[PDB]
Amino acid sequence: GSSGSSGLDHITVVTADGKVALNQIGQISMKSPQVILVNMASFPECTAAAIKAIRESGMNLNPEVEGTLIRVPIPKVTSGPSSG
Repeated sequence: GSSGSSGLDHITVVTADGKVALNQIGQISMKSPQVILVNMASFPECTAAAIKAIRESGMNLNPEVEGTLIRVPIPKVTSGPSSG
């Protein structure tokens, strides 16, 4: 959870009957140089939810999930064919 780092801390996760930021149901903590960790020890039941948001965040990313620590690997520079 840092200023201008990864569009997740702002992302929202759909909960039971409510909405919240990814930096609410879990704690964002950058582990690797391109992997965002999200501890859901506070919401191990809303783990999937988070993962969803990510996927449902106009981001064709593949979020991981380990026990209660979600992993979000960062892609490489230049996304597919870009030139317009």
